[PDB]
Amino acid sequence: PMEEEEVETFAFQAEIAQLMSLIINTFYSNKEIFLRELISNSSDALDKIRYETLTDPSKLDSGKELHINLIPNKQDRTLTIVDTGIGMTKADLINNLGTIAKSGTKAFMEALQAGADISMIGQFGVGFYSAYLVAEKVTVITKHNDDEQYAWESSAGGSFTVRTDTGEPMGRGTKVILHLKEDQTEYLEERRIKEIVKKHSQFIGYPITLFVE
Ligand SMILES: CC(C)(C)c1cc(C(=O)N2Cc3ccccc3C2)ccc1O
Repeated sequence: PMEEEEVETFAFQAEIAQLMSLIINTFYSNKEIFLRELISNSSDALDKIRYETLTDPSKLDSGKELHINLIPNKQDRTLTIVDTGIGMTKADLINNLGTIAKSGTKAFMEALQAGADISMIGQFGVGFYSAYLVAEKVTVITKHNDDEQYAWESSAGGSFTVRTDTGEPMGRGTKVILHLKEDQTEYLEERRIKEIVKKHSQFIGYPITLFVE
């Protein structure tokens, strides 16, 4: 059929879109931490579910294994971070990713502009947007038990969409695909992903597997 997919277009919150341009349009040392961030949130995702999982273990009927996967892909020049923790509803996706104001955005913008490390990004409540330190597009496919599947996407530009996704079905958990920039192909090497995850994220208590090609 003429499949009728739903796509809702949105506007990043005024000061969130400032920030995104302050990341994409400014050289930063220590850019290798977009990963530690996107992995810390999966950890938090996987934590919530596990906590939910010890009163209702029907919450693992679509799911079961709490883990993380990194999937470097040299065909697409994409790096993908998949978990199978709690995931996000539409409100969750809309609110957490762009539409409503975050409390730390301003606090942080002043930090970087007076010489703070970009590693404080996680500290200031706005870790995700460090995806764009390295990523030119960024797609966050998610699924939650109460709700259905959804594909977030944004190339900045003040925009992000939230399409009700039909695509690879993924039980439960988020999937952050990154279309890396043409000088950010080092984060697609098997050696370098092992190197950063080692140095920056051995405090994660969920099996991190590398899908090496
Ligand atoms: C793209 C962001 C938001 C950054 C992200 C989110 C998740 C995820 O599934 N959640 C939902 C949830 C619920 C309670 C506590 C924490 C979280 C995070 C996973 C990965 C991921 O990158």
